[PDB]
Amino acid sequence: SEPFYITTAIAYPNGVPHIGHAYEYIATDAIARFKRLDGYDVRYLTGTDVHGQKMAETAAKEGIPAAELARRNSDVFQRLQEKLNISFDRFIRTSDADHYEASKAIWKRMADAGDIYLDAYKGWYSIRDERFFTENETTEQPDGTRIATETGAPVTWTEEQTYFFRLSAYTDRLLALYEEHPEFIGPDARRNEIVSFVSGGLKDLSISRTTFDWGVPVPDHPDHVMYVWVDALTNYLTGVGFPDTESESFRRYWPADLHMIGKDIIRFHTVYWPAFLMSAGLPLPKRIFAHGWLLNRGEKMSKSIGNVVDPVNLVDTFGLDQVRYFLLREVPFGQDGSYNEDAIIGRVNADLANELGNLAQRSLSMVAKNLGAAVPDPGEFTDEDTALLAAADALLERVREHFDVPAMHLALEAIWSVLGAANRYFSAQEPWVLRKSDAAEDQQRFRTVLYTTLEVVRIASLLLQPVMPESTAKLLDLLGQPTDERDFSAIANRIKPGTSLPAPSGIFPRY
Ligand SMILES: Nc1ncnc2c1ncn2[C@@H]1O[C@H](CO)[C@@H](O)[C@H]1O
Ligand code: MET
Ligand SMILES: O=P([O-])(O)O
Repeated sequence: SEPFYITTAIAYPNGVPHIGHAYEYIATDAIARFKRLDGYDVRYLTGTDVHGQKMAETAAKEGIPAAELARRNSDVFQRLQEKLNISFDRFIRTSDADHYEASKAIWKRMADAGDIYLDAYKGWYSIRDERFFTENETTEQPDGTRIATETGAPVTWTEEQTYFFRLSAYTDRLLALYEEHPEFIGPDARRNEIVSFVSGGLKDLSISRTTFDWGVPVPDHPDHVMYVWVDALTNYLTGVGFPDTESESFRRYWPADLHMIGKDIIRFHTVYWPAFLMSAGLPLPKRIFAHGWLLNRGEKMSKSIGNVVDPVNLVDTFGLDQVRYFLLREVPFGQDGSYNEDAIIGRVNADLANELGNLAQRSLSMVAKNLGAAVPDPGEFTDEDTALLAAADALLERVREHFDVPAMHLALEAIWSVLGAANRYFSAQEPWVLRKSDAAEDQQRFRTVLYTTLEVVRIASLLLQPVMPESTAKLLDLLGQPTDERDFSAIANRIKPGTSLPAPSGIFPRY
């Protein structure tokens, strides 16, 4: 059992969670679930990033303390992930006691390494982005305001005596990392952008603040709070037992195999983060993958369904596994994408209700009515039977490779390509004609076709468990699959003839 440590970015709980958050959580959950079913020892971390000016300002506007806003809104984020059936091992919050100790410890490591110094900082700060910008990185608007050119967010002039991390000292070491380990950043286009950014030279990074107290206090300097990002990035270490490096959780899980993030926070994870760990003397994560941005087309409010960007509303309207499948099928993972109401309906009704649902229902109903509610004993397999089964048998290896990218969309496309072949096979064989035939050869052929169909459905159902946990669980129940035989290793074992099957019913209803 090889360890596999996967994480998501921890969101600022400044407002309600939206479709973008849900997109990242489900995508990561699918990989974490896949690895569990593939025989890995998985730890899966997610949570919230509660400190910073952005959070403090939101709290002040609402008229409640920052700690109150942080706790209340984080509860909403956790409840969403529980509703999305996310199999996280820990929901971390940067307000956690062990995270305070971890943050103080990594700061100490970097200071002891000689990479932290006190100097005067002058520059522009984007509160919305929690990010520093130079004078040349800003644009003086015709109305007199100053914004950050890249993001469009308003910037505030800042003059503070802060602590600095020696990022300028790590430029070439970071460049060597990208060259020697190209897998460190994914997809490829994102790595090229990071290489280009670092090649322009790096300046030292301000890592403390003096003008507010909503954050982790700097050890021995209570007048300073840690830059929200240094604090935030350390959560990946806290979730495995840091600063207890001798603990068994830290020994087996660190370094992380995959950091799942969006492309708006790539530089924090691929430039600052590895530099922090180099300074601290800690091994680096194996891979950072930046997924694309998902956005709603048309109006936010729909006359029929309501809030289209609200993940809770989408789940209640279409069903959890319907939403989970749509997000991972509609957009090529890593790329930017868009969606509307009709795109979801079209995907629910065609792919799930008809392609998978109807194929499973038509086959299982013929078993329960015409074959005594038991898996039929097959006869001799024809060239058409074999060609379909071979295509279904080839999936596990294909899908495994897609999940390692990660590219869940291509894994789903490969499965549905086989499901398409299974539907064409079912239609060409005409089992509804064979069941009524008096001839003995046709009655045996009827048994083989149904066995061949049920085996393909079984393989597909086992493979789709990471994407649609509950719907596949029900579909495997109807196929008479034992509870302990549902890992990917069971795909090699053909469905047993004579196995008793429960009364079948539709699992993927039409919208
Ligand atoms: N609209 C969106 N589409 C895709 N990802 C998003 C969106 N909004 C936030 N995220 C992601 O959620 C994570 C936590 O805020 C970040 O990695 C960020 O990239
Ligand atoms: C350590 S990941 C931090 C992510 C950040 N809080 C965001 O919402 O963009
Ligand atoms: O671009 P990659 O990271 O999917 O190969």
